[PDB]
Amino acid sequence: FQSMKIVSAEVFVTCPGRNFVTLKITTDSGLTGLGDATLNGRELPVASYLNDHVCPQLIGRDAHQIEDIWQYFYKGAYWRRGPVTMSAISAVDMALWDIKAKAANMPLYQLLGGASRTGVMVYCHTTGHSIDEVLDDYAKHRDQGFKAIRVQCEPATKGSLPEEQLWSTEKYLDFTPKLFEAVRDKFGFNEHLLHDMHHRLTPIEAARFGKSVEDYRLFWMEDPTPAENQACFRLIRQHTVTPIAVGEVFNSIWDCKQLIEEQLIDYIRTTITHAGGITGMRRIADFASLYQVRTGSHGPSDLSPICMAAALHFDLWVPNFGVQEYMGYSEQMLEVFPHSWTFDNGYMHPGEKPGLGIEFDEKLAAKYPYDPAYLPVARLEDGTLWNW
Amino acid sequence: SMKIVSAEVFVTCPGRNFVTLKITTDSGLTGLGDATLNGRELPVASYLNDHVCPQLIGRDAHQIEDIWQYFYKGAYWRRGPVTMSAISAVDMALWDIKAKAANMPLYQLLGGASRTGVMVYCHTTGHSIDEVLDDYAKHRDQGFKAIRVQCGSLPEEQLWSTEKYLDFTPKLFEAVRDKFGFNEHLLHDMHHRLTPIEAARFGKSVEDYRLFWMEDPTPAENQACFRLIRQHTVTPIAVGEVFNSIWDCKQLIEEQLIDYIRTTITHAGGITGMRRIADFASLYQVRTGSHGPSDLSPICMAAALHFDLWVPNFGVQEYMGYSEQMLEVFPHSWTFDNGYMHPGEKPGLGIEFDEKLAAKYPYDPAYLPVARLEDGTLWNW
Amino acid sequence: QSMKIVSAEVFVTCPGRNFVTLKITTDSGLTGLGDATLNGRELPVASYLNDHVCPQLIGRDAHQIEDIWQYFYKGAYWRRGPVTMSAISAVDMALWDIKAKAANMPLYQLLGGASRTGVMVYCHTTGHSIDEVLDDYAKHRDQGFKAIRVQCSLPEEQLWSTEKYLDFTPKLFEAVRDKFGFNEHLLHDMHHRLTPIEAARFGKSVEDYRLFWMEDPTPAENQACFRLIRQHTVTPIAVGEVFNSIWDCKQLIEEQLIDYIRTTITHAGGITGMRRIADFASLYQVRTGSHGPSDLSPICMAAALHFDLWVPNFGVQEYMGYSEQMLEVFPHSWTFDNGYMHPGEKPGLGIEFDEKLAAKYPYDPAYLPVARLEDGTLWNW
Amino acid sequence: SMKIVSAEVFVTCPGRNFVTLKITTDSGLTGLGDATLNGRELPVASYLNDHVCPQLIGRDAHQIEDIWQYFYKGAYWRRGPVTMSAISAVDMALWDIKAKAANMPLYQLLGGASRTGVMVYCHTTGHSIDEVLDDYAKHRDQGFKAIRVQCEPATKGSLPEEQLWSTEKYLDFTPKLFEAVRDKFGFNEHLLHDMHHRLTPIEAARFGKSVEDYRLFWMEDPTPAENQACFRLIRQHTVTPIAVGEVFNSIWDCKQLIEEQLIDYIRTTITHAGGITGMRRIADFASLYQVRTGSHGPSDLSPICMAAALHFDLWVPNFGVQEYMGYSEQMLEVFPHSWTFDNGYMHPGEKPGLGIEFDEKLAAKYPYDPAYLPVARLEDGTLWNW
Amino acid sequence: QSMKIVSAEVFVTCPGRNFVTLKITTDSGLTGLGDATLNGRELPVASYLNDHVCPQLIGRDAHQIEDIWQYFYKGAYWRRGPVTMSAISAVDMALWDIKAKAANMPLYQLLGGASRTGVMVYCHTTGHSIDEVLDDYAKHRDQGFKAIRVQCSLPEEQLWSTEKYLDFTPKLFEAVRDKFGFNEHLLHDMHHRLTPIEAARFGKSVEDYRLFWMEDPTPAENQACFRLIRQHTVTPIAVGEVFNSIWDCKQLIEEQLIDYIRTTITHAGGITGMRRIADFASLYQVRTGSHGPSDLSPICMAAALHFDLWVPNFGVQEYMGYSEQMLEVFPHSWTFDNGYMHPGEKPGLGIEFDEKLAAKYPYDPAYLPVARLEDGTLWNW
Ligand SMILES: [Cl-]
Ligand SMILES: [Cl-]
Ligand SMILES: [Cl-]
Ligand SMILES: [Mg+2]
Ligand SMILES: [Mg+2]
Ligand SMILES: [Mg+2]
Ligand SMILES: [Mg+2]
Ligand SMILES: [Mg+2]
Repeated sequence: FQSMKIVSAEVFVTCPGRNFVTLKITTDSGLTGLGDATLNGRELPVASYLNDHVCPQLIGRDAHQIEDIWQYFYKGAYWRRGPVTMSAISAVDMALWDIKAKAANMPLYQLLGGASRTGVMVYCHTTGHSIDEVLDDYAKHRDQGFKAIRVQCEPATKGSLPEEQLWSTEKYLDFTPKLFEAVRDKFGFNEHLLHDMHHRLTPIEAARFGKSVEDYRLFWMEDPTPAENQACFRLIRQHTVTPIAVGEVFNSIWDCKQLIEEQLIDYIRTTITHAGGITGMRRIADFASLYQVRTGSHGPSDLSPICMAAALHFDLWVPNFGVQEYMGYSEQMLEVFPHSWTFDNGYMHPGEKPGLGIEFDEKLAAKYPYDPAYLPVARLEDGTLWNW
Repeated sequence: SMKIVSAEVFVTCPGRNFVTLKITTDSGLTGLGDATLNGRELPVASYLNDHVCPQLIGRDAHQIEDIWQYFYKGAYWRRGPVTMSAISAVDMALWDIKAKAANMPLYQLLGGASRTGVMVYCHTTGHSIDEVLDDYAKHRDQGFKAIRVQCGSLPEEQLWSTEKYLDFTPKLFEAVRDKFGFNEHLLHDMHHRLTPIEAARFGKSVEDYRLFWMEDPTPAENQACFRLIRQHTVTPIAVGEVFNSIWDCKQLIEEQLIDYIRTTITHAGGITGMRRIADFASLYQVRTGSHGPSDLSPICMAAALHFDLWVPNFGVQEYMGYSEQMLEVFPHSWTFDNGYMHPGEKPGLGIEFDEKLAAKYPYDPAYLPVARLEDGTLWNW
Repeated sequence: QSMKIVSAEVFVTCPGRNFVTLKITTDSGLTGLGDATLNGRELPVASYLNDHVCPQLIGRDAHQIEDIWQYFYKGAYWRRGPVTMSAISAVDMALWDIKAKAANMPLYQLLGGASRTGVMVYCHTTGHSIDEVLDDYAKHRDQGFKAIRVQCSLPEEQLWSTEKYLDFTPKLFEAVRDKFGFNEHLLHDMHHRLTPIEAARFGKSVEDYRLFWMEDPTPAENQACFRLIRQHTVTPIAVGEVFNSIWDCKQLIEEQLIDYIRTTITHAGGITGMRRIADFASLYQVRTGSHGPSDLSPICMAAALHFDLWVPNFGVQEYMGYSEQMLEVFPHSWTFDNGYMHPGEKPGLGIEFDEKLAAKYPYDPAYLPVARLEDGTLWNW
Repeated sequence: SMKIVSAEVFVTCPGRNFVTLKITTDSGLTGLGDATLNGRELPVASYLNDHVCPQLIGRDAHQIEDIWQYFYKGAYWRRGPVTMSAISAVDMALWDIKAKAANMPLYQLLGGASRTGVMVYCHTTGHSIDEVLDDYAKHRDQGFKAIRVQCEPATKGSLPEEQLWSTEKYLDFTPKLFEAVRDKFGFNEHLLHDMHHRLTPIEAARFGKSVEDYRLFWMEDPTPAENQACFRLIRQHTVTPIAVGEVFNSIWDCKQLIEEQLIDYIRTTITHAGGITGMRRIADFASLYQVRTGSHGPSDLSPICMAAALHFDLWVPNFGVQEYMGYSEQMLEVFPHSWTFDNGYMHPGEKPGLGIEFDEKLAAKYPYDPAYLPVARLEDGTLWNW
Repeated sequence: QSMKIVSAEVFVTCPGRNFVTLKITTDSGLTGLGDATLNGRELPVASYLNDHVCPQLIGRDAHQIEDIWQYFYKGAYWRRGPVTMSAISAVDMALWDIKAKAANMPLYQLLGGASRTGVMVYCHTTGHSIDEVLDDYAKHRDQGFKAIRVQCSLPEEQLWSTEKYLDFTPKLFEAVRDKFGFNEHLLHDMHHRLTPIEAARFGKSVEDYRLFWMEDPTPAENQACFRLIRQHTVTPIAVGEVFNSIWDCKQLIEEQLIDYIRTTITHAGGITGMRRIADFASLYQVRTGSHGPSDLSPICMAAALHFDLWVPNFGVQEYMGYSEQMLEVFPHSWTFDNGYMHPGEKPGLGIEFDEKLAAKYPYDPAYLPVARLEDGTLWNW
């Protein structure tokens, strides 16, 4: 309210179905803020970054100074950005905005400039090992009122060893376009059809693929090629009108500045938890808007419901909103995070609970100890370690 | 939630012309915004009164973003000085309301303080070197850490000569540094008078005196015109007081042709727009240098100080200042001490408007001067 | 030899919709008219003229068109924008009216004389179904139109959906070309609704039907946004009704991203500004296709037809048409024969303004619609 | 095919914190790797201990490249300081092992010696011109051919020290310093200077112009480089050479700086920028543009990194210089070394592998002790770059 | 610890065609071989080694591979080129042979170890008609080949016609994909015959058949000549068999104009040079596809397979094959199983050179063909 100094900043590691890492900031006034810090397959280094280094440095600080605190840790780290660093910084930022919206006694989205929309369009996944199988999952999710659907013919598998998947580009190219003809043939052009390419193709391959699918008018093709070299998207963009989305693996505006300003992409999928929190995400979204690039935040189960809360708040205000991904959470996971958001015929809403409108049931959570789970790696026929 | 019950515009001339917007919610909350456009005040009065204000009535005062977008895109004819002065008034006033509603000084809503105080600069007047040196001492004595050094119904017409300016103006700075050393930041306004290669020369000619910035070197409708300056001098460059949009300066920033962006709350889209401008500028290590003359109302000054306190890439804040007469009309809460200002801690912007004191000053026309060269050529003032 | 301006007055009338007219009178009794209409923001321009520009016009030599344009363009300090430029254009238009009268010539003669024998215009087509559009198309063809554009209180809010537009609209053109063949020019307005890669797709999807142009594909404040469209389709692009300046379109043109520039006399700086725009466009083989809706007054249409008859790189002229009522307030002298118009041979613009009929209809507030997406996102209308 | 049986992480603080990785093959071959990330050590210990090390067990230690790729790409979340510090530890450790297997000092495996020694530079300091001049004198006497002039930064404690910064004062004073140094000692030694990320580009442009007469070997870290285009303004206004990259973890951090020829020295390191595998690719790329290596070498990189760097330095064609801030003897006891120093030049030695040891028993006498780099703030409290 | 070179000898033999081999021997008796073969210009390389490089190798520490490479690369003063680089590559190859032996490892181990389990190779197809090609294709498939390349005294002169090639060749691929489906990788060599817009057309004309690559579309001395191809087709491009340096392909790669770089150990600077080429290529997602004809000696193929097994960005390896006769002179240790090869686990390159069998076949002059167009214009073969 007046000057809320931080009395404690605590890290919680729990596995209610999968691993989540959580930060809790408490002020002297007793206000609490929650932040997700989950980094899938590499959760603990982030727990450490916070527990051992950042949290002790939060104590005594005026929680009102979100920006100074962000700068302090972003630059003060000396070694800048990266996934572990930014997961930490984001967790803090998220928690501080929670607190601030509470101090203000409003739902966060009000603080960002209010609602730009009445609801947040979300999209879901279809899983099947044949055309017929997918066609059904689609039918199913349609009926549940989803207006956007991701077609593909828990990723982080328990077991301290990453599972190794064989991959062939040639086959994927020849078949996948068939997958979409089918979905359009059967269901018409009524829902938004999304597709994730999982970083598997070289640029000229991703170019051919995009062309190969223009007839089916995808809402987007995602993560066409590894994007560490942002110029690699140029070849795709000059050869196809299939929209491009990328960015779930990005942790900073520096990862995507060139992709945006060269207009190489249509949707930016950076997330509150990995790309610098509310503070970072606002800057990314606003930058994107200059180039008519829209938001399409990554939303799998490996970002905690805390992140989902913050994302929905962000999504209701942000002018250049595109879509919000909504893989699900098991009931088991949701129980650990009492929420207050709503889902209604394809659209979500963060609700009107002050702050993020989210909770963390520590006692429940403290009953699921951390349990090692890792994302798969991909190799080619010949063993070449590839992009998963 | 709060519906807008009334949106009223006030024109007053407490020593100079000011146009003010007052928004009132069904809950009692009021928000103030500046709409002052020097020399073209009344077209903004009309833009609000006759057009925007009526369409504000009944709306949720919480939907700042939707409202900005509604009037920015909804106008169909986009941006411009009159349009953006109107949109910014509204925006400034809704953030006053939002932060009152949240019971916080605005800067708290922007992300909190990044600094303890806001460095400001003032103007030193003179008709000779010795006069300027005097006003300079006078201002350093008042605690200023930054000092800017310069030697009716019808606009005054002023005669301009570039060649004389080029030949003389550098001796002025030499004088100032000779007497006062290099302790204060030395700023200078070029008032759009030079072509790019002239500005290049000027910049080079003042490199020894390490200026904080040279401002408004050449008109910037063609943003590429700053390329020649930038490739020839390491004298820092500031620009933007006349801009009303990110679109006015995106190329200047992204090509790194400027060091300070001088856009303001009242003319460049309010808190909402200025945030986006400043954040974009930061990617390129461009800092804020907001324009702050007497022809932007204390209401703008209130918001600017709130903004300046949070904004990470803050550079400096201009403070021309106000007469006591002007201020009386705008009861204010900001503080000043030893060359630094602070917005204060009052909820909202921390500013008020004396509607009946204002009522005593009807609008009195005044116009910026135009410049002409020797041969009469209409030039840049 | 010297035509001092004795008066410059602003009239606002609503003979079926709103119009703002400027009247300049010299000491010799010569009068010139200028349109100042800005749809849905009419009164701020009224003010810009009435309160600020007009009194500064008094005493001036109406012969100095260029000096006046520059005086108000730069003298304003806050440069360009829709309200500013509507005012400056009103003046410029009326000053050329006066100059052509003083020369005892129709204005096109002052511009360099006729480059064509008549000005090809185009019209719109009403229809809520492929079937109803095909009817209006047939009708307009019978009226001799050689070029046809196909489309299927408080601001009305309209629900927009890009995906539907993408899927349906190509069928409308297949229809029209199936029934009517490739005899007329098929124009189409996209109304700023698509993102750039969306517009790229659209343009590609309509290549078979060989459109005269697709217009306003995407908001163009970021002029580079047109690059993605232009590299993906050979469907010609037209833009610019919402522009007030060469600065709004210089990149679009110099990067050869557009085929037609649609800026108008009333909004883009008058005859003086339009000339510079057209000439610049021509270097890059961009042709004119000026915006001509009902919300630009018959004074503009007269100004436009003179401009159109002369300008070498002429492409086409829009003609939404006027109601018998509106036309009344503006006695006119142009002609229309078999798809082609002509300004006539009367001195000046060849246009009148019936002030007493005008004073019969008072200003009546009317505002353009806004667009929203399904989720309520404020969009481009 | 010598499989990995253990991959152990140690955290010791013999004067300051180090993190060390030890890999052991089934044949008993061991490899050491540095993983120290100053002020953020423990997330790297965890990245290894908790995630990477268990996934190394049973793999063939010969497959340096598959392993590099496996963790680089396999992480899904690519690069960054913690990630690359972990990956680098394992890489230089695998190269240690490979050179041992080859029964050769590592430089031989990289392509052999390109020079007879490795020119290093030391730090000079003082709070007055006169004092710096003194320290300079000393270092020339010790035989340093290159000297860094300015006028243990990570301070033990809970909270980062906060330092007041003024750019204006720095611009006006600092050239006088170099003048004095040149006036007194002539132009016989290479004169270096670190700018510590403090300046904006146009400011750095001016500074660089302002010191041209003193012909600096380089001016380092002029302005934050997250936006690499920020170096264009500097490079077009001054002929003072530019070094940067101690804070980089990847080729992606510097590829634009190098290919637009905005820098003369790349300062990436074995521990932070991807190990031997990563640094080779970085050095080779830079050579195309006539950019040379200027490896960062403070005390906060372990003597294991120094051993690897000297091996790398002896081979790499485009070698520029090697920083050698130095190690207290307490530090060195824990890492029994075999490199040599002789008149401003160093040499990795001829011991197989890296030629470096880690005395686990001694390391165990010194437990992790929190210490953090300072932050900078301006007069008004603005959080700046330190 | 120190391996002085005691001897470095050059052998020229024609066991079915010409080969030039270099043998380096150390004071410890370790020997390393290197290929120096340059097809049709074999003897100038023999000389470069024999007369100039080899005596300068004597007395030197064979451990200093990098210093030696640099000494001859820059020391030559006249830098790179086919003859120069064949010589430098011969040396480099043989020096790494020696180093891996001294390390008692197969060389791939020195490079960073295996990145794959085997090296995918591809083969050619003989046929004077669509029908005969389809047969050889079937054959090679049965041999387990996973990737197949389809083609239909004094230098022999060959008549070339681009227009015919353009019209026919797409049918060859339709055939192959009609009969055999999309199971194998279809490669194709264009042999430098087309201009860039011709190659653009060709690539487009074959998109349906999804080639693994089209190779050598146009002479590439002007690397920008590849831009027109790359903007017009998504058919992957391979190039580089004729390159001797990174300088020959740096632009092709950095502008992302190619998908495979085909430089070889023997011609492009040895292991040392190829490593730098591959690593550079990888930044841009360019993969290796090294040229492997009979005119590169089994020493090269052994060098290549080691390189291929390690290099992360491996794409494919050509294997024209060797005659039982040639293979004789070069006892080898690599394997080939089911479309994939492997260098083996022998220390060094794993290759021998039967000197006494070699001295049985003397040099026999053989020269590549030249191409001429109809009118006799000397063209690219
Ligand atoms: Cl990281
Ligand atoms: Cl305006
Ligand atoms: Cl040669
Ligand atoms: Mg994905
Ligand atoms: Mg100024
Ligand atoms: Mg239109
Ligand atoms: Mg440094
Ligand atoms: Mg070939």
